[PDB]
Amino acid sequence: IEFNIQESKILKGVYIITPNKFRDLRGEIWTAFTSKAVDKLLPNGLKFIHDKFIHSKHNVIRGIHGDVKTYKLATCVYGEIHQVVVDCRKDSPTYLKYEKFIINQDNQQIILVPAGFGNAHYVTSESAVYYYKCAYKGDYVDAPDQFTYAWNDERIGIDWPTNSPILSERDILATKNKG
Amino acid sequence: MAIEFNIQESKILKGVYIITPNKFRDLRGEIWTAFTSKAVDKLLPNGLKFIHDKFIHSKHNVIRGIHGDVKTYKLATCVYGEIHQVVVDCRKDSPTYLKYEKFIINQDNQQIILVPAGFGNAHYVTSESAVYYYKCAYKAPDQFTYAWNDERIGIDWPTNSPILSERDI
Repeated sequence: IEFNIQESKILKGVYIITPNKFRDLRGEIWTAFTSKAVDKLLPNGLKFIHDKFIHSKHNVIRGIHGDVKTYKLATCVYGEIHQVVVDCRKDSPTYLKYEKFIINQDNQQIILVPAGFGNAHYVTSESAVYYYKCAYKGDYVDAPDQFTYAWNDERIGIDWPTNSPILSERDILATKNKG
Repeated sequence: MAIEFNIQESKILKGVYIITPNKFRDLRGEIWTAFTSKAVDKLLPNGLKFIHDKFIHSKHNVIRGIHGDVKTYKLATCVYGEIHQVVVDCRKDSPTYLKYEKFIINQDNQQIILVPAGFGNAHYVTSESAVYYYKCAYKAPDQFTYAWNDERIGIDWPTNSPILSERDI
């Protein structure tokens, strides 16, 4: 069990973690997280405590969501996504800058998204399974200072692979009408 | 979104838990929480916690298992596709030694199985492919490995001809 752990080339506090994978013609086995290797990247005394899955169809966007206290660890365990992190810390020299990562079975990057960042992803495959872990102090009251930004917010200007994503459930009616 | 778990102890194998999350589904897909430390680490003994997350992506007709040891607790489910998941009591002193329980796990039956120390773990892929997710807790090869079709256990698998090695595929 090995991880390559690198800090982002552009957004301070973001980490890019790559596991070793064991592959043969039957499939592949890999470790996405150990406490020993990855909880150490959090603020003192904090640990990841939740594991969540989002399965979405082709062309769906999720995000942009964040707050000032939740750390996330995100990857794609089936299919392909474009994963986006946005620095939403007002004092930061990279405020409203973003980084995008194309994540799939041959590019198994796992992104540590710090508190104060927005999180989003877009599905390029037929469907994708998004996996993310969460860490935060305070288990009883929902986060203050939560924010949601539009996928195509003009201040951020994210380069997504389409101009016509599915956002709302109402948007999917136009798509894939069976003949 | 509410995060809830139905947590049922097995009536067949003492120590096994069958955990079902709430799930939110719509035309775009599904969202659900597989684990929280607060709700699920509490099921382990003496403050032990899950500390590792692993994924196994396997093609149709592949079988994995039967593997276990006397120290490791596991929490297992299928997050893409469909599996038959099997747990076997491999504690020699147990009144249910070599008994098993099987679960068909898919998006409509999102059971999550807590496999205690001393149990064997196995699964079989019925779909085109499947992504298996499991967490591990503990304070080398697996201490024990049994054949998928071990006659003492007698598991009713949905095929007589699974893929067992790379040669077979």
